[PDB]
Parts: sequence; C-alpha cells; structure tokens
Amino acid sequence: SVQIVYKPVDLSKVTSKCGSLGNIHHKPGGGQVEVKSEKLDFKDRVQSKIGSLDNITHVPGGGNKKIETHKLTFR
Amino acid sequence: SVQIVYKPVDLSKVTSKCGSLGNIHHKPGGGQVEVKSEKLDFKDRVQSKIGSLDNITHVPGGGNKKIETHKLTFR
Amino acid sequence: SVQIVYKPVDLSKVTSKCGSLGNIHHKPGGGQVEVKSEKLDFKDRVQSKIGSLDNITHVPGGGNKKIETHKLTFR
Amino acid sequence: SVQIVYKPVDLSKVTSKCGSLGNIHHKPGGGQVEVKSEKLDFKDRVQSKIGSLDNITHVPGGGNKKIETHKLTFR
Amino acid sequence: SVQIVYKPVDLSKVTSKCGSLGNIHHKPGGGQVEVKSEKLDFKDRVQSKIGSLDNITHVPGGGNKKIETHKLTFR
Amino acid sequence: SVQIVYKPVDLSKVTSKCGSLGNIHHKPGGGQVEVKSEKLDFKDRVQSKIGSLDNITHVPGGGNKKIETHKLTFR
Repeated sequence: SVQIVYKPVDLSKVTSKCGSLGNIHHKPGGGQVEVKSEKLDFKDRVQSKIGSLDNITHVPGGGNKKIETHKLTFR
Repeated sequence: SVQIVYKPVDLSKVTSKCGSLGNIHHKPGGGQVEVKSEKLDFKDRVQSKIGSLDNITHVPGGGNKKIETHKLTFR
Repeated sequence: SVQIVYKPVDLSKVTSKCGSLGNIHHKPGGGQVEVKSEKLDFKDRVQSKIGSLDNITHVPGGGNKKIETHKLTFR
Repeated sequence: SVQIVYKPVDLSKVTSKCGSLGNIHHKPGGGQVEVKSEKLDFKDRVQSKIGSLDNITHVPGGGNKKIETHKLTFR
Repeated sequence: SVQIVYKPVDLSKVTSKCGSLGNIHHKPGGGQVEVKSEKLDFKDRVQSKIGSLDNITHVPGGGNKKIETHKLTFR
Repeated sequence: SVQIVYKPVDLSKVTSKCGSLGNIHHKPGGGQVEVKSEKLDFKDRVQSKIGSLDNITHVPGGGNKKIETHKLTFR
C-alpha cells in the first residue's frame, strides 16, 4: 500500500514602495518615414508595416509579479 | 490500496504603495509617414498597415499580478 | 546755352516656353509641433507663432520678370 | 555751350525652352518639434517661432529675369 | 564748348534649352527637434526660432538672368 | 573744345543645352537635434535658431547669368 503527503507553506510579502513616481516620457517614431517602390513583382504572400507600431509604455506603479506552480503525478 | 494527501497553504501579501504617480507621456508616430508605389504586381495575398498602430499605454496604478497552478494526476 | 538729348531704344523678347508643367507638391509642417511652458515671467512685449506659417507655393507658368529704370537730373 | 547725346539700343532675346517640367517635391519640417520651458524670466522684448515657416517653393516655368538701368546727371 | 556721344548696342541671346526637367526632391528637417530650457534669466531682447524655416526650392525651368547698367555723369 | 565718342557693340550667345535634367535630391537635417539648457543668465541680446533653416535647392534648368556695366564720367 501507498502513503503520500504534501504540505507546501508560504507567508512571503513581495512589496514595492515608492514616494513619488514622476515624469516618464516616450517618443517613438519622432522622425519621418518614407517608402517609394516601383516595378515590384511578387508571386507569394506579402505583409507590410510602415510607421509607428506596437509601442508599449507599461508603467506599473506596482508591477509586483509573483508566480507559483505545483505538479504531483502518480503511475 | 492507495492513500494520497494534498495540503497547499498560502498567506502572501503582494503589495505596491505609491504616494503619487504623475505625468506620464507617450507620443508614438509624431512624425510623417509617406508611401508611394507604382507598377506593383502581386499574385498572392497582401496585408498592409501604414501609420500609428497597436500603441499601448498601460499604466496600472497597481499592476500586481499574482498567479498559481496545481495539477494532480493518477493512473 | 544747353542742348541735351535722350534716345533709349529696345525690342527685347523675354520668353519662356514649356510643353507641360506638371506635378508639383509641397508639404511644410508635415510633423507635429508641441510647446509646453510653465512659470514664465515677461516684463516686455511678446510675439509668438506656432505651427505652419508664411508658406508660399508660387508657380508662375510664366514668371518672366522684366524691369527698367531711367533717371535724368539737371542742376 | 553744351551738346550731349544718348543712344542706347538693344534687341536681346532671353529665352528658356523646356519640353516637360515634372515632378518637383518639397517636404520641410517632416519631423517633430518639441519645446519645453520652465522658470524663464525676461525683462525685454521676446519674439518666438516654432514649426514650419517661410517655406517657399518657387517654380517659374519661365523665371527669365531681365534688368536694366540708366542714370544721366548734369551739374 | 562740349560735344559728347553715347552709342551702346546689343543683340545677345541668353538661352537655355532642356528636353525634360524631372524629379527634384527636397526634405529639410526630416528629423526631430527638441529644446528644453529651465531657469533662464534674460535682461535684454530675445529672438528664437525652432523647426523648419526659410527653406527655398527655386526651380526656374528658365532662370536666365540678364543684367545691365549705364551711368553718365557731367560736372 | 571737347569731342568724345562711345561705341560698345555685342552679339554674344550664352547658351546651355540639356537633353534631360533628372533626379536631384537633397536631405538637410535628416537627423535629430536636441538642446537642453539650465541656469543660463544673459544680460544682453540673444538670437537663437534650432532645426532646419535657410536650405536652398536652386535648380535653374537654365541659370545662364549674364552681366554688363558702363560708366562714363566727365569733370
């Protein structure tokens, strides 16, 4: 016969104090984008992008990530 | 015969203080985008984008992510 | 006694042929203008301009200037 | 006694042929202009300009200037 | 007694042929201009400019300048 | 007594052929200009410029200058 026991335990305190978060700035693609094209011959899929794209400005006043995982297999 | 036990336990306190979050700015695609095109011959799918796109400005005054997971298999 | 004579003469033909004037373009101030200002103290005249201004696009299909002048003094 | 004579003469033909004037372009201030200012103290005149200004695009299909001048003094 | 004579003469033909003027381009201030300023103290006139300014794109399909001048003094 | 004679004469033909003027380009101030300033104390006139300025792109399909001058003094 089989006897199995699991006792995970945690208290942890993942913390982040700030007195004053200030004055973040972000200027992607300030400048000028130009794209000329003549006599182009494609015989398959095309994807294009031009300009400012996919620009993130994440500012988590927190941003305290915490993660956990627990597997327990038996055959 | 089989005897199995699980006891996960947690108290954790994922915290984020700020006194004052201020003054975030974000200027994607400030500048000018131009795109000329002449005598183009496609024989398959086209996707295009031009300009400002997909610009995020996430600002979680919190942004305290927490995650957990628990699997328990038996054959 | 005094005897004075003036005989200016001209035929000149100031010419400009074009077969086809085409396709002029002009994009001033394509981009973005921003102007922040805090705690400014003036004790005299101010002039300001912001943006697109005073942009000319002269296109004289002719533009044949001709000029002449004639003074004739006596004391 | 005094005897004075003037005989200026001209035929000249100031010419400019073009078959086809085409495809002029002009993009001043494509990009982005930003101007922050804090705690400034002036005690005299201010002039400011920001942005695109005074941009000319003269395109005289002709542009044949011709000039002349004639003085004739006597004391 | 005094006897004075003037006989200027001209035929000249100032010419400019072109078959095809094409495809002129001009991109001043493509890029990005930024100007921060803090605790500035002036006690006299200020002039400022920021950005694209005074940009010419003269394209005289002709541009045949011709000039002349004639003085004739007597005391 | 006095006898004076002037006989200037000209035929000259100042010419410029082109078959095809093409494809001129000009990109001043492509790049980025930044100008920070703190605790500046002026006690006299200021002039400033920042950015793209005074950029010419003269393209005289002709550009045949011709000049002449004639003085004739008597005391």
